[PDB]
Amino acid sequence: ADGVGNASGNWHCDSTWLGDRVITTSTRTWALPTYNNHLYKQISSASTGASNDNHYFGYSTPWGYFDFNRFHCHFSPRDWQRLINNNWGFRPKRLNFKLFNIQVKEVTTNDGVTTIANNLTSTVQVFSDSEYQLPYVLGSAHQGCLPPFPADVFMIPQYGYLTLNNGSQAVGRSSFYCLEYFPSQMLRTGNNFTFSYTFEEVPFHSSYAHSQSLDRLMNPLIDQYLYYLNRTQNQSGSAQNKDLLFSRGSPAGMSVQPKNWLPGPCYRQQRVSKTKTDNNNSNFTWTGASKYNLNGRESIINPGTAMASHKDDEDKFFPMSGVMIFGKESAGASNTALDNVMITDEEEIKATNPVATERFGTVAVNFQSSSTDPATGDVHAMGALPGMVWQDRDVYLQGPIWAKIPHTDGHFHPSPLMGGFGLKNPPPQILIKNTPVPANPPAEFSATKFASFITQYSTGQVSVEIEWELQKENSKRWNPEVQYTSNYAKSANVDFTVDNNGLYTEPRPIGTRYLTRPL
Amino acid sequence: ADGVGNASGNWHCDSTWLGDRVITTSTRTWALPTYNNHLYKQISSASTGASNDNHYFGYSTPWGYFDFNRFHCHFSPRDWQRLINNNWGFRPKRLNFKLFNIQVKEVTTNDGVTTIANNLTSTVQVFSDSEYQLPYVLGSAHQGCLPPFPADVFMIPQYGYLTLNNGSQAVGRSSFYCLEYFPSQMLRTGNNFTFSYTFEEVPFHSSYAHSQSLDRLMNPLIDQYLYYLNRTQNQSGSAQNKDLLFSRGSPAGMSVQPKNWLPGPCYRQQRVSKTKTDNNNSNFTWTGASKYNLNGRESIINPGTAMASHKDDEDKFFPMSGVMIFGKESAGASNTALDNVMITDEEEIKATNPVATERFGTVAVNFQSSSTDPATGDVHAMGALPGMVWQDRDVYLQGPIWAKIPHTDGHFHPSPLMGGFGLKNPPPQILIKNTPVPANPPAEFSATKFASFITQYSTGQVSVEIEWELQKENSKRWNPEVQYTSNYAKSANVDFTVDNNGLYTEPRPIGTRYLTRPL
Amino acid sequence: ADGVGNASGNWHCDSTWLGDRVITTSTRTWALPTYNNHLYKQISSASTGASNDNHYFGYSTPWGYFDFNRFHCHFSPRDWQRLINNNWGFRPKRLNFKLFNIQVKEVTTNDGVTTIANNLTSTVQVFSDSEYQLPYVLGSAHQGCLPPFPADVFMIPQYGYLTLNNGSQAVGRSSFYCLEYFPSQMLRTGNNFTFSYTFEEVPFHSSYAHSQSLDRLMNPLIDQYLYYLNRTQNQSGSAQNKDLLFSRGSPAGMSVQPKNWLPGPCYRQQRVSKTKTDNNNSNFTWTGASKYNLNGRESIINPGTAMASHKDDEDKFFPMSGVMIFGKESAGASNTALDNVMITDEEEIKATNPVATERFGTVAVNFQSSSTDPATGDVHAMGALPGMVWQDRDVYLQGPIWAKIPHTDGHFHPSPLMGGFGLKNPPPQILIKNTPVPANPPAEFSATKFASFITQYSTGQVSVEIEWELQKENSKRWNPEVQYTSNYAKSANVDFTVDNNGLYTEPRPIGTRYLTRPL
Repeated sequence: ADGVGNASGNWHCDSTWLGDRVITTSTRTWALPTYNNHLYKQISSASTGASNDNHYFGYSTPWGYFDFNRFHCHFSPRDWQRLINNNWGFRPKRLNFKLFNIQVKEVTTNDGVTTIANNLTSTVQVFSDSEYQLPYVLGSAHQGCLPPFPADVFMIPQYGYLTLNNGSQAVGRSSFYCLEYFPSQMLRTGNNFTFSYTFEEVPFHSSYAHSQSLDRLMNPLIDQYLYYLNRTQNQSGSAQNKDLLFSRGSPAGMSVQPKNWLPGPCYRQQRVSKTKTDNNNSNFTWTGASKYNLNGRESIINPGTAMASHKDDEDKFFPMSGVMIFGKESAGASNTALDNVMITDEEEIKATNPVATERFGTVAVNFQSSSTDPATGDVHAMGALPGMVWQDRDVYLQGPIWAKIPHTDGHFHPSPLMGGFGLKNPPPQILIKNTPVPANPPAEFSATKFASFITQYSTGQVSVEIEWELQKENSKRWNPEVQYTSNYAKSANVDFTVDNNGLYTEPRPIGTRYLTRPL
Repeated sequence: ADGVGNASGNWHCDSTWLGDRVITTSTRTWALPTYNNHLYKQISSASTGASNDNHYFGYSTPWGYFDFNRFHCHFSPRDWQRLINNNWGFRPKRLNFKLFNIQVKEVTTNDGVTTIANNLTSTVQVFSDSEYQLPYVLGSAHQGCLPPFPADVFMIPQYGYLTLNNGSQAVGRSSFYCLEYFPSQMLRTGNNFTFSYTFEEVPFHSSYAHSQSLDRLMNPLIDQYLYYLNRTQNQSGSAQNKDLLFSRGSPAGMSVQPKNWLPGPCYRQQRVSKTKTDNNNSNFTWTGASKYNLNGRESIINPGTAMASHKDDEDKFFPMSGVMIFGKESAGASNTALDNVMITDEEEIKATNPVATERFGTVAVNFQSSSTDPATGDVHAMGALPGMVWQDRDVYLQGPIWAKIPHTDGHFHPSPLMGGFGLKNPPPQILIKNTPVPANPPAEFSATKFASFITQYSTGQVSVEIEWELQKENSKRWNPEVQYTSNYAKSANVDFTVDNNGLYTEPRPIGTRYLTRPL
Repeated sequence: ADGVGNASGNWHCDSTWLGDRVITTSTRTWALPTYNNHLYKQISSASTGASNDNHYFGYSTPWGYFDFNRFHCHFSPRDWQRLINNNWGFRPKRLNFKLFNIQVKEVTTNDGVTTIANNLTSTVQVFSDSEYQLPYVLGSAHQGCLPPFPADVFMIPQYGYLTLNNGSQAVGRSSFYCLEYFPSQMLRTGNNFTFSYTFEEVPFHSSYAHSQSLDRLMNPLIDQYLYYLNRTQNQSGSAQNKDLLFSRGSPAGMSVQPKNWLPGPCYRQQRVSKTKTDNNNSNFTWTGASKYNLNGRESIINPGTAMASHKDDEDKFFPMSGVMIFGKESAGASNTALDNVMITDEEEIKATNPVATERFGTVAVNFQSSSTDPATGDVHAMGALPGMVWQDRDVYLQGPIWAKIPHTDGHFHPSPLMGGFGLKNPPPQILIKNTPVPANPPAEFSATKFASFITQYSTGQVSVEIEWELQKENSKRWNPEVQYTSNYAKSANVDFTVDNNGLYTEPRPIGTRYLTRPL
């Protein structure tokens, strides 16, 4: 508790590298409006003309929420470079969150003159949902996270959620949540808020590419002792006669050579070229999409199973729904051109992972015999097989960090498909609201609910501190690695900087996979 | 004591279920106007054209008061479900009350421009009447309680009271009370108010229905050893001759079988159908009403004696003044249609209790003989008889909790007829007022009372914490119980939720009686 | 635990009088059949042609139960004489119950030859319902109690119960109980069963009559200082003129003399003569009955409110449903003659209690004036008034001892109307069943329930020990009391004895009220 004239916190944006730990700290200044005029609202797809696939039922809330779940909320571009060039992995360890220097301001409008003044006795309400009792809205990759650039002031997003829906209607099993029915701390201008959080144990994200591929793991100099069936008919000179001929795995035959392992799972997606003229002329984004069917309602699979974006020298192709796509600062919200988006490239994992736009392989579909020819078929979707190995999708400086693992009877490899760390108990949602301040009530009692309030909003600073654990690179590789680097040549701007108007931009996605490891 | 910039309390709305206890906590935000321009006023029915039955004399007060006496002030609908499905009873134990985050605001009007500003040095006055020295206005089911929905802001009702009246005049025995003549705490914006209260020992409210009825308590398989007079004339074949014939109680005769107990008291009320066309065409609500006569002044008995609302398969009928009726949010104040009200149904107690619209029974009114026929008459009102047992009226989620037992020489079963817990020493009245702030006085002294004040009002948060004791269900019943449930089918809205405009509604009354017990 | 050849208990029938305590002990030999072929059965009034007043729904059970609730189960006639001649009151204190010397016997029938043999390995199951979790069937005055005469062997009655019914159907709130879903002790022929019970604190039953009446409590020698209005018109000689004349209460005026107390409650019943020729010629037992209305279903009130059976020298009259009637051993079950029943006489309580067949009194029904004559009306049913005093119904040697007070929100004077001690926690029901013994199963498995059993039954001894507390007679009365006595004259039989065929009979009811007390 502080008075009116004492600051309740200090600005801390820093990055500290010690041993196998790096600690990031970021401070931003925020602004919180009143949402929904202090009301909870039933929201629905009703009377929107929505397709069956787009129906929803839910509620909008008066509350806002803090979202720091993206990597540029924490690492600067230089810091991200230090991470990805020097480290085979990393994971989050613990978390510290602070709200301070609260200012609540009332807004008065007379004629066209808006006047803003301090309201020193008003409060804001803050609580974290530590027991995960609310619908968890983080991890859907929503905008409204802390800005990448520390000098930018950001608006706090409005909290809302969805429940079970049949069309645009609800079901008796649908849940409604009042956030005023949790406890929350109330803060005047001298108060501050804090809590800490510990990440559970998670695997290090793999920041590296394999320097080998699954099918190349053999000694190139040595034969095997295993035999395979090489030929079902002998050549002779006269005519082809049925025969059974066997060869042992040799270096000339690496493709037919027996192996211990299989590539990872595959769900095939449509291939689309970054050159317009190569693609079919039609709108196939929905009709040609890889989709799943849930309760008679289709949803595009995206980004889907972790798969290589393209094979060698096909770099102009990308999976239609299968890659993370970031917008530039010049991108519009809908139907923006290719030059305004940044399409990530998952190419590093083609060592262990199927290419996203190709079949997993071929299977025998029949019994051959002297009468009937052997037939095969393509496998476009392949589930887990014993012996499969795969890499998870890479993360990105502007991509998400964690997702909440759904609470369910069963999981298979619960790594979030957009990338990052799947968490049973993720960092909790932090909810904030301006406390309603009634206007002058009438002189005689009325039992009707107050609709009349003093217009106000709030602003302050927020700090997030995350400790990260590093996995060091042990390699015996003789030759130099690939590194992320900035271009040394001259240019009009510097990457990851403001322009002459003050607009901070991010030139490109930066993944984590540069250093190499044997497979 | 806190400064201007420090919050004096935190938001707490919660429900905690531990063992046989549940603790409810609710926080609301309130607004307090100035009432009566800081004046006490004699109020009366004079010059209102009131009927003799409606005359009154009393006083209106500058003070407001807090009323939390309803069950939805405390239990959420889900919490109410947990209570009524799992428990045979419950009672209040202790109470905690807090006022905090006080803001006093002054209102200035120039032309049509209303300006609101903080007045940091103004106070509000608060006291609880712990010794019950004021007329106790709680327990009359007045509106102005804490809203059911925690996000709603409510206006504080004005305190007033009545005293003895002869017509519209007073009597020398009538009392006037100045509330400034109690001690009270004065609160600036940094101050807060609290007190705690302990409920006295009261019976658990019975939340259950009997799985037996009084007249069915016998073994259906076995005869009695008691005889009753079965016939006063023998059949023979020729003609009816006077005779005295006796039978012992058997299973075929359960209605004539001797018993130990009587149904509870009865005061009959007029039956009215929920279908208009069944009712008589006339306005009988006053002329056909069950009424009591007090000092030459009639008052409708309502809801009156606890009685079953209807008998089997008569559900369309209800006692005219004999049921609790709640309004929907669409109900007007006067002469609203049936679809805007919710009529409770007391049907569960027909096991031990007379039906409200029927006679208690029949009595012999004469001496029979060979000359004179035996005559009976109907008993429409029956007072307490030794051997009577009865159930009290049920409570409801939106109904009242307690009433103050009048302080009198005698009582009979002092359970409040609207339902809930009769208390000798109820939760005290909590009175609040904005302290008058004179405007600029004249430059020369005048002994005349100030009529000129700075217009202001106040707002803050209020917390109520009640600990409830639970009585667990011990049943050996084999088959499943009736439970309160929400409908599983789809619908446009969810019960007990806000709509798309933010309006919270309660779809229906919810009583407590679901689980069963043997009689 | 005993073997086959050792007795598990001894015969104890005794009565011990020590100080203010008397301890009764009674042993009987019992026989338990298999009921319902080991089945639970839904039972109903359906397809019985029952009147609406007689409908029921319930279950019959395979179990039997022990019922000792009658006074001759405990006191011999001589012991009952000692009690009622020497004591102003008495109440039960504690209880001891034992089952022992169990013999289970299997019955085999070939042709017309029934053969009975010991089955040494069969069991019986016994449990007491201590938590009152079953419908309590004791206290309905059912036959099947221990016989009055210790040498008589009695059959154990079948347990059954009723639940809520709408007509002959059930309601979702109706309860079904499986008695195999309680724990129970299993007893082979060497095992025995016991438990003890403590009565709660209850008032002494009043065994005495008042030697005064309420209206005679004054000093016959002395005037009062209170005045009453004696005459509203003066006599003069010429004509009757309006006047107000007042007299003070004197001994000549005992009827008009102010008093402190009122007689007890009254619910009037029809008067019927023990001489046929006096009664009306019609069957009025149902149509002229005092009845209560419960859930649209009529039940005769019987015996009803405790009231004097007749006034002075009207002994030939009795209340139609208002007295306890016992059958002689020669009585049939239905429509037996007056000479086969024994009608009790409640005459002793006419000191404080209204006569059952007469009005409670008269009330003013109007406002008199010079124009309109004063009018009165008869009060045939009167509930509790402040200042009423009354006596409870007397008990009888062959009448019931206790009843279970229904578990309800409210009671008024919860004394059982058939007489005896109302108990919140009565002596528990003791349930007994022969354990099913399958016959030879088929040689191939079937999942169908066994319908085929070895026919058997059981027999043993039961002991009940009750300690009674006595209230001694303190009287200063000079002259001899009325006493219960046997007739000294010669006769063909002795009262309360067996006849030459071995049949034990009880000549008459014996109440408790002989000694006197001032009022």
